[PDB]
Amino acid sequence: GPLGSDVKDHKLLLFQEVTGLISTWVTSIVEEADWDFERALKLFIQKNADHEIPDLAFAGSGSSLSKADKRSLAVARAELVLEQIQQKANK
Repeated sequence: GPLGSDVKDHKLLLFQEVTGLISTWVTSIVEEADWDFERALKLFIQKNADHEIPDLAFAGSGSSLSKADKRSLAVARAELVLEQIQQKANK
């Protein structure tokens, strides 16, 4: 459809905003999770624990947080959103 690419852009940015990952890993994880926001967050957390997310996958804004602290913040944000998704389902 003529709107499909704008929807895909949005789903990528949804995940990118939560995780703070560069677009390269946003594409990789979102596509592997078949474009599902919740599954992509879970997949990011699993890949992170398995040492499959390089330091350079974490976006920056100047050189500021270390790569280790960017990683911890990204995981924490993804885990909080997953909790919010579960809490919204329960209501």
